[PDB]
Amino acid sequence: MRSTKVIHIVGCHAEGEVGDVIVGGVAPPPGETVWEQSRFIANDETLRNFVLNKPRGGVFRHVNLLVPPKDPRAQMGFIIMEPADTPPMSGSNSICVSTVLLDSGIIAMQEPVTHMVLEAPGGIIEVEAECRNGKAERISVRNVPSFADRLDAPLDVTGLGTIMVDTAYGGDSFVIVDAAQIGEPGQARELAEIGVKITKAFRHPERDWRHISFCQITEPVTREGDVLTGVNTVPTGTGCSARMAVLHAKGQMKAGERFIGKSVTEFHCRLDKVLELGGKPAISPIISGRAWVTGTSQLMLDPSDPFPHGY
Amino acid sequence: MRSTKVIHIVGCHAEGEVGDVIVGGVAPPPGETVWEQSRFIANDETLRNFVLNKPRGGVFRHVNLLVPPKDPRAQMGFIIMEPADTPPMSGSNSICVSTVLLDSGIIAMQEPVTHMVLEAPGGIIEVEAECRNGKAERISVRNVPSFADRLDAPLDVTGLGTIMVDTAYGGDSFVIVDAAQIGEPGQARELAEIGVKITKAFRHPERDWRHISFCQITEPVTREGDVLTGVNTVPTGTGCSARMAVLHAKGQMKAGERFIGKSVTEFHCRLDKVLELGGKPAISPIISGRAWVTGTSQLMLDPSDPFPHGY
Repeated sequence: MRSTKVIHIVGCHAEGEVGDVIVGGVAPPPGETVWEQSRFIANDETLRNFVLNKPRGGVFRHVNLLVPPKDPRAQMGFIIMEPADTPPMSGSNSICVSTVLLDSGIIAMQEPVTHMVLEAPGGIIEVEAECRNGKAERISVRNVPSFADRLDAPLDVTGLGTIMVDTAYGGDSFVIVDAAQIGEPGQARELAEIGVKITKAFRHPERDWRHISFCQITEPVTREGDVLTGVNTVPTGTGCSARMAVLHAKGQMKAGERFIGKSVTEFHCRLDKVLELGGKPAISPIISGRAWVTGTSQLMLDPSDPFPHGY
Repeated sequence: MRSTKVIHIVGCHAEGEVGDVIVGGVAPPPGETVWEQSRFIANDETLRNFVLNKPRGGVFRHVNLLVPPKDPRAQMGFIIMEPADTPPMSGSNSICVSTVLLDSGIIAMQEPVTHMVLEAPGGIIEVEAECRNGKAERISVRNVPSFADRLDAPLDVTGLGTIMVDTAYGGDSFVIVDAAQIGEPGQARELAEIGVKITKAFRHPERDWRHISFCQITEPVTREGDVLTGVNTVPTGTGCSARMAVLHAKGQMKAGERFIGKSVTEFHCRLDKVLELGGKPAISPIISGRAWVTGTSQLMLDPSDPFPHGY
């Protein structure tokens, strides 16, 4: 057998969502900052198609790439590569990357707790690992500053009638819409989404992010004390960080309140504090979850293989 | 099974000398420069013992670690880890690292030739790969500036009698001595070295290096035109650049002349140019050799294993 390249990946999933990590074989992308590097990865597409697409990885698969830190205070940097795009920050993946680091030995595992400082495309992230018996049990990450752009704003949907929605950002751009004003959601999702880029034009005060990536159809959230449980659906991960930003923009969640995202295993998260971002209110999310490694692999490519990018 | 860490290595030998390369699992050592990083690797010892020592790697094994470049003009940096020490530059290994990069796909392979700029502990190195049919056939590296410290200097050897020797540096510190003034060698080797560290006390005008690493016993060299063929024993690659430096400090070799080192697969060399360094003359070695990849591996370490550093 012959290959034109070899990447070594350590498989890892967090509460179900796959978040494979590339530990070697791939040179750090060009760019002076991590942000730009992720961009390159998104434009080039060569790397994401090789690992994401088949016959190497079925649909709905994630794979994160470790890159040399570009920020003084950061032990390691990485880029999230979702089957759809390369977001500036992902919850489910910032969890896998945190886990692989510890379970693979790249970072020194301190018990019963170990503190890391990773650097995603969107910005630096604090991480608190709960390691026990040589294994990161639970990972708690301080996501980047999240916020809600528009709130209760009309939306001319060519679908049917007019409904009000809210746009937020908790690692990625979302457009939250109560399934009430909706009455297959996949179809109506693609619709409500595109419409938002048109009528509402999103903007991030610290990154060249200029669009609404997805739409999540939510349902009324219940309260059990300080723990709000919501059965929202586009997956989860950065989904909640965004919703909490809105939930906090409507007085439905105060600082110090823990939000529990639906069980895609229930993704935990808490509103650590409130911060002012780009002349606007923002929350400091605390996503937390459990990730297990699934193995290791070395992907290759035969030069005569008709699917160099994969079908 | 359980492990406390995982390093992914791609096996590679150059003309026989093993030069395995670590592509992932290992975080870049602490230090503002590559030089200092290699040092750390040498002091810490934790990494070199894990990979070099058994039961993971028999004696006489080399393993190079790829590290994020610290020099603007360098696609990749690495540290050489020899079973004895961590030299500032190694020929046989600068060849394997060059090869792995291309054959593993870390670097874009251009045919029929591809130019890289690697960064070893001692300094930047130009590399010219002869790639054909998706495989680096031959690797030509422009070693760091080599030179000869002392020439024909007395040496009080407690062994027997007094002999004259010469000290040089071509990636590492050596003390060349004609087997004529010797009349086994391995035993009287480390013996003549200590003497050099005493009577001749080495110094490199750019690196912390200040001692004689090894000793090579040589005999007269033959000539067949412009190609000098000679026998040497001490580590033949980095030994050449040291030799030529002396052969050049004695008139026994001129710029543009090729030097073929004994086949310990004869390691080729050429004295590209003559430059100045630290106030004294020096040569610009051009090592050449062929390398292949032996495969890939992921080393591990059970916590209950009584040999964490290997015996």
